[PDB]
Amino acid sequence: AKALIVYGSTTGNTEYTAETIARELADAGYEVDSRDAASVEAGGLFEGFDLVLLGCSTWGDDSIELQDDFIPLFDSLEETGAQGRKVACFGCGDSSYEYFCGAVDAIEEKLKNLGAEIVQDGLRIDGDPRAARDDIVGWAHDVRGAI
Ligand SMILES: Cc1cc2nc3c(=O)[nH]c(=O)nc-3n(C[C@H](O)[C@H](O)[C@H](O)COP(=O)(O)O)c2cc1C
Repeated sequence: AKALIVYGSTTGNTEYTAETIARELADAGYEVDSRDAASVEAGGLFEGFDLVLLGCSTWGDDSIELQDDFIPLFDSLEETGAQGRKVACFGCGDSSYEYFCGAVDAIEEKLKNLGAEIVQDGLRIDGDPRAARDDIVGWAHDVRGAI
């Protein structure tokens, strides 16, 4: 299986998360391409991937704002080759804000209108993902099983 993992992380929580999902994947026999959104490009980004996992933190406080590095890609999802593509989304937040992990919400929806297949619902980590370590391992686990 060929997986793509793209992430936008500010204080590196979602990045740690991405790393955990990657190693879970890799340990299962998947080929894993892990990329910081800082550096990526949308034009056919997803082409040649059997699985695309999108990760992003939630900022904003009183409105939803996507992790900084992430926005540009988000603006361009219609150009990644998403349709028919099998995808899952993940991100860090804090349940204390009005819009808990609203960036996961946003991304999936856009994916969905694009014609992508959400094979599993989004992992919405509240707090330090080093403290949800298991959750992480388990969601990685169910995404494989739903492909
Ligand atoms: C000023 C600020 C605003 C935040 N706003 C939101 C928010 O609107 N929704 C939410 O789920 N979490 C929110 N959070 C918290 C985070 O997303 C949390 O810090 C996450 O662990 C950061 O991830 P990262 O390092 O990958 O970028 C905010 C954090 C700060 C400091």
